[PDB]
Amino acid sequence: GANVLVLKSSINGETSLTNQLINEFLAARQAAGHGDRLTEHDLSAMALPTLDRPLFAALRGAVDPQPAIREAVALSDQLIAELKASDLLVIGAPMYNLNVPTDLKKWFDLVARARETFRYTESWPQGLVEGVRAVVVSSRGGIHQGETTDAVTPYLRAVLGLMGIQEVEFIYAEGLDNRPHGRDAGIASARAQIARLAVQA
Amino acid sequence: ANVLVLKSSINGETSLTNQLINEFLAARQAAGHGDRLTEHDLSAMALPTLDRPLFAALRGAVDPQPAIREAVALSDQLIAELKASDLLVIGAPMYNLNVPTDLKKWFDLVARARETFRYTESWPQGLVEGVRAVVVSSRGGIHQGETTDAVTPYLRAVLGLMGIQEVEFIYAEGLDNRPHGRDAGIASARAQIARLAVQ
Ligand SMILES: Cc1cc2nc3c(=O)[nH]c(=O)nc-3n(C[C@H](O)[C@H](O)[C@H](O)COP(=O)(O)O)c2cc1C
Ligand SMILES: Cc1cc2nc3c(=O)[nH]c(=O)nc-3n(C[C@H](O)[C@H](O)[C@H](O)COP(=O)(O)O)c2cc1C
Ligand SMILES: CSc1cccc(Nc2c3cccc-3[nH]c3ccccc23)c1
Ligand SMILES: CSc1cccc(Nc2c3cccc-3[nH]c3ccccc23)c1
Repeated sequence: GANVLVLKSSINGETSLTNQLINEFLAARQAAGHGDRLTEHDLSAMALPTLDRPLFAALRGAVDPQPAIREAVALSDQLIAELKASDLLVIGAPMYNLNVPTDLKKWFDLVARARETFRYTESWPQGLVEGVRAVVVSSRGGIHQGETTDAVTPYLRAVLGLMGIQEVEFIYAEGLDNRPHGRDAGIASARAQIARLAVQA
Repeated sequence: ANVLVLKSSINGETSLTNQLINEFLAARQAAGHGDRLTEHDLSAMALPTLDRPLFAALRGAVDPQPAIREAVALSDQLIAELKASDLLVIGAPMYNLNVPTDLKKWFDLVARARETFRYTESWPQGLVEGVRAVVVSSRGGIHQGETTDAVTPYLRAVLGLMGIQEVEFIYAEGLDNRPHGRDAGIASARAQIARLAVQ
């Protein structure tokens, strides 16, 4: 089977379209014969710490006695270990205010750590996450795919690429603010992309 | 001018974007602009993360319940400050190919339907007028004009949403290449600051 790490960042809980389409993508993989081993985080419910001065110092190797900082460092180590153990990373990244949801960005700020998931100080750029590919589910109220207003796509390609995750496929559901038919059209397009992506290992 | 200054670095007194912001504002005073400053260190303000109950209150779908009232009043305050300004100066160093979390948390409190933008039948319409922006963005690597710069299009798009179409950037890049890269990027930013402050 595959070790699949699933990140849900929507604030709309069990009514989330990105969480629905993630669940459909995982069901489609099961139907295509992948017996996945899921590690799932609802980042919206996890109250991840924000990166601040003391946490940044501690993640780079400073010894910080402070107990909140010691367990934010342990949380960073756990999240990085899950990432490196996975074969497939599935990310819910609906567009909120031209960016990803804050809880997804807080996950990246805990896993994107020099000497843990990348190196920036060597003669050439080096990712340290190997054998991991990503599928991003990104719904939007408006239409943005291939437009200058889509910073989400290049942001996720660049931060995943920093860590060595070069293979990133997107499931887009756009124009969802045009209800009901724009939303139906966008979900139909997403479901056709799910069908095409579900067979690959 | 009424200048709204947002600092988002986590590097405290060693922050390069906070230093370059201070140098930009001082260059304006040297050029004879008598600016009135409103300054927020967003890293010290513990802004709330946008979650379902806050979003419901900010969109006006529900009255704010007691524990959220403060966050709604903060949103209204930050938006009033923005609409009262002529010039918005933003510290946005690149952290993990994005802006710092505290800057994003500011945008999630001010980018608000019926307050800074309005739904139309096609594209959303900005409600903030008379505001131009200057963004100070330092980077360890070199990203300007490259597909790895998502910070620049993100900021142009969320500022553009609210009606802020005039956005100038001050870049200090290649700072992880020391000693020459850091000195070279800061000298480039200072030359950009001097060109901008005289306007
Ligand atoms: C806080 C917030 C901000 C949003 N900002 C944008 C935006 O900048 N552009 C856009 O096209 N849609 C925007 N939308 C619409 C969402 O992208 C769209 O509804 C999406 O399908 C929501 O996904 P979810 O149900 O998984 O949360 C926003 C929605 C929310 C809740
Ligand atoms: C948490 C963190 C993450 C960073 N990520 C990046 C990165 O993605 N790309 C880059 O070129 N530099 C990166 N850097 C380097 C900063 O962009 C650079 O040091 C900048 O000048 C810091 O600005 P400041 O001192 O105002 O906080 C990062 C630095 C920090 C502290
Ligand atoms: C989230 S903890 C952490 C620990 C160590 C490093 C980083 N990020 C950095 C970069 C990522 C791309 C280029 C970078 N250049 C840097 C220069 C100075 C300080 C940090 C970084 C983050
Ligand atoms: C941070 S409070 C807030 C209140 C109201 C609206 C928003 N943002 C939205 C957009 C901004 C660009 C296009 C958008 N489409 C949306 C569709 C549904 C719900 C919200 C939005 C945010």
